[PDB]
Amino acid sequence: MDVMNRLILAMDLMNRDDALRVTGEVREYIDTVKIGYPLVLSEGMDIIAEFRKRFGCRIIADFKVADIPETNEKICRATFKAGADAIIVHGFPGADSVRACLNVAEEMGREVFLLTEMSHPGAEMFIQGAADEIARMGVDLGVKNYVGPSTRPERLSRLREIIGQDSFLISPGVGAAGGDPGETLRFADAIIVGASIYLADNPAAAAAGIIESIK
Amino acid sequence: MDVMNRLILAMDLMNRDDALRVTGEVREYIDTVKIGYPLVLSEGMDIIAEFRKRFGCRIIADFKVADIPETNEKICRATFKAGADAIIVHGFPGADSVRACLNVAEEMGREVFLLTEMSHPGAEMFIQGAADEIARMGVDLGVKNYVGPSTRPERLSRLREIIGQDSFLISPGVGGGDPGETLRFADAIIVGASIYLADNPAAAAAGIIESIK
Ligand SMILES: O=c1cc(O)n([C@@H]2O[C@H](COP(=O)(O)O)[C@@H](O)[C@H]2O)c(=O)[nH]1
Ligand SMILES: O=c1cc(O)n([C@@H]2O[C@H](COP(=O)(O)O)[C@@H](O)[C@H]2O)c(=O)[nH]1
Repeated sequence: MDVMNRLILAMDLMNRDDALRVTGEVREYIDTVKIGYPLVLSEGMDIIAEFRKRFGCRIIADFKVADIPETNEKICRATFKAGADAIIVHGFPGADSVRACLNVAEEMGREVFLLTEMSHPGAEMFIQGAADEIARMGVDLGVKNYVGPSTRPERLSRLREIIGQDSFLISPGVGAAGGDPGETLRFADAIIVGASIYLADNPAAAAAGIIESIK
Repeated sequence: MDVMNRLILAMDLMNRDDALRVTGEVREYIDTVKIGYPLVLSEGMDIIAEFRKRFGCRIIADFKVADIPETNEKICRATFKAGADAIIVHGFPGADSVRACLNVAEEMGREVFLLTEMSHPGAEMFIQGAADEIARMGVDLGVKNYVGPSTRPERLSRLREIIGQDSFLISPGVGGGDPGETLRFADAIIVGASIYLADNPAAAAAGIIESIK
């Protein structure tokens, strides 16, 4: 995927009018938008096609798919039919669950991103300990796209080592309570930024500032 | 939670007309319906209030919530605002992620179910090893409702030991797990396709209910 400015917008506003306005304002800097359940459950799956048409952006559906294989397939298919370019899926439910999502993505000409490790404090309890193994499972399954935490660069470096240089890696948890934009981009292909942009008084300026900091 | 006949319908059909037809056909047996992303993503979140209105049933939103705290908070608010009586949340992402859902539920007067172990084969890779710790985490958080797999009776028994007798436990994967034995440990069983794909859902439900007593 070709992510403009290596910066992905996490559009987690839950009001259509506000989500549209903010996303529109930063289209000059960002052409790849991560849409998750807060927006989708508030405004409907139609919002994905609307965003694509209105802003001419790529959409990553951040649905953290985490069910049994048959249910996973149903979610993935519905999500791709709704126009998503890619979908983010959890690895902790096991290889069969992940394989199911890969089935559907292959069948429909779309992409799966595998979430191997998370950025919040609770990730220390069970996810961190499984992270290397989940990433290796991804490699064994032929996964090419990954999501991993910027909150700790040493962990992010280890992930990149597991998945190789050819794999695509995107990373959330950027900022004060997270990692540094520049440092993260030593290992990740793109960073994901949400509230710092969408709650900013001037979202366009917030985005420009982040891109400046990583010139 | 009072589940009629200890039997929860997993309404995973993706067509509103068919979902409504089948649910109507078994309402005389089942008053508690699990609605997941397949139906909600196809037909929209409004389907939850429509089910509760049309059937006078309780709805468990099976969204397997598995994000960071701030995102889980948003998902739970939207879900409860849509009328869900309960939401199912993953424990694997850790305590703060679960706490977020619990706090929202408690603020809104709704319920959280903690999913501790899953029923499918891949569950053995990562989740099974963490399942008892996840249940113990839930217990300390004050979780009172749990989900665990009918396909592994020994695991289900241990989960019941951990959560204690006062906690509420529901269990899918029946087919597969046996209804009667599962109910030695679970308060209710969850059943999907063997009811909703049947020639006669009512009889299918009636049969299951019969095999229990
Ligand atoms: O480990 C992870 C995985 C995520 O998807 N995310 C997601 O990335 C986004 C981050 O947004 P924010 O920059 O406002 O923290 C949110 O949509 C969140 O759900 C995350 O923060 N950490
Ligand atoms: O471990 C689990 C957790 C679940 O929620 N489920 C859910 O329970 C339901 C089971 O449906 P079925 O009886 O047709 O197998 C599905 O909605 C599925 O997503 C499961 O099967 N195993």
